[PDB]
Amino acid sequence: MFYGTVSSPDSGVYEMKIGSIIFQVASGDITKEEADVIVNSTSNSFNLKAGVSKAILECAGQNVERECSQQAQQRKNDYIITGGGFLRCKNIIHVIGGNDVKSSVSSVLQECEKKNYSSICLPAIGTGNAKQHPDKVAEAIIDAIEDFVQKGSAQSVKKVKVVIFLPQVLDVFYANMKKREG
Ligand SMILES: Cc1cc(Nc2ccc(O)cc2)n2ncnc2n1
Ligand SMILES: [Cl-]
Ligand SMILES: [Cl-]
Repeated sequence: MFYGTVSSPDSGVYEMKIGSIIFQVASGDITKEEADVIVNSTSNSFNLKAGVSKAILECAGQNVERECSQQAQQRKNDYIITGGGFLRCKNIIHVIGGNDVKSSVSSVLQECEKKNYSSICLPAIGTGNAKQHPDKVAEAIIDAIEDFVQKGSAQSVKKVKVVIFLPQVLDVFYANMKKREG
């Protein structure tokens, strides 16, 4: 009803259509990517500096770190939106790695529509310090995008890319795409 065909547009990159959205996966360093939004997978205090969160906060810079701690003390947040700092993006959305991954991705998609953004890049949310299982994380990410498409909510959002630290986790995402393809 929604899924296109899995193919490889460049070496190590795999893509398929989900409704109107191009969904892509690749292994690499997320801090070198360009997108309207980059997603950080962090702790409930928004000040973790381990694994992918270390790279994102170090590259983004101290003003973004400052933004995070200030919003954390203002209220209880399920996620926080900051500037991009020295990353190549318009905003960073910082989600909690231990939270429900489908819910976190659904929130990212809705916030990107609110800003009329077209591109998103995210890590394998929850597979770092939170130690959620890669198979469940892949299923949750793709389920969130399917639901967003099914509800007719995709308007500005055109491209969602997962850039993944470990090649072994990329294999799990590829297998999930092949399970779903038309
Ligand atoms: C050991 C390790 C390293 C690393 N990131 C990285 C650092 C330096 C490079 O040159 C390449 C990748 N990450 N990210 C998440 N967990 C990690 N664990
Ligand atoms: Cl995590
Ligand atoms: Cl990752």
